[PDB]
Amino acid sequence: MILVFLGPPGAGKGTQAKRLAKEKGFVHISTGDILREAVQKGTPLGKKAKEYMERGELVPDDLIIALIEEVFPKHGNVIFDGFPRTVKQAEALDEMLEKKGLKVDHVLLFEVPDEVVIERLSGRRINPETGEVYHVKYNPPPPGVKVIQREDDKPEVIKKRLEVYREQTAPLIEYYKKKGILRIIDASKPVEEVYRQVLEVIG
Ligand SMILES: Nc1ncnc2c1ncn2[C@@H]1O[C@H](COP(=O)(O)OP(=O)(O)O)[C@@H](O)[C@H]1O
Ligand SMILES: Nc1ncnc2c1ncn2[C@@H]1O[C@H](COP(=O)(O)OP(=O)(O)O)[C@@H](O)[C@H]1O
Repeated sequence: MILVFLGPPGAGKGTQAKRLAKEKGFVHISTGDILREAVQKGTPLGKKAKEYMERGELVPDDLIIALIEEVFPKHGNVIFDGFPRTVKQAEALDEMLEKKGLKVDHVLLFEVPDEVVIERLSGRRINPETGEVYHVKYNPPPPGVKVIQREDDKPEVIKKRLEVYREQTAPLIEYYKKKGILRIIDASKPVEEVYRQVLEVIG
């Protein structure tokens, strides 16, 4: 089974994907997480991707498509989390899959209003050395665990990221909907309620 998680930044896609991957046996492919590892390591990909990410822009399609080709699991269930982000990426993903006799089975759209988005991203905190994700209000970090606020989670960059999402990524909603595999999630609910919804659509 192959799932795509789609939705605005801050919708809770990474949170749900980690939980679903651990509980139900999916390989979790986070382009954000893989890109951030590339950046800390200073690989050619990391060095190039870094400037787009800082400005809240999407990293060029060709880099992302090559990345997915490089990391795509040979067997097993997969959650693509934050990929595809563009129509070209979605077309490339369908093409890779077809040559493997595979296909995207469900696309889950994590619907949440912009105001909720802004609140979630503004309050997002990360353990920089483990990657674990927190929220200063909805899931606070215990005292004496060091957390940072990601630089792209600043108000100006959030604004840009949301604009980018609506322009380039939102068209994927209609792209997948016309394949008949789109399922809607109310991602504005608390974590446990969102997770219940996730299990429902894929069951
Ligand atoms: N259902 C939820 N309700 C409230 N806060 C959430 C929920 N899901 C995630 N969060 C918090 O919101 C922020 C964004 O979550 P994340 O999973 O990083 O979103 P995405 O991967 O879609 O960008 C994080 O700080 C996370 O702890
Ligand atoms: N599939 C992708 N295509 C292009 N850029 C990507 C992709 N995935 C991640 N990125 C880059 O990584 C940044 C952060 O990614 P991600 O961890 O998915 O952030 P968030 O979960 O907050 O949206 C994006 O703003 C973008 O610059």
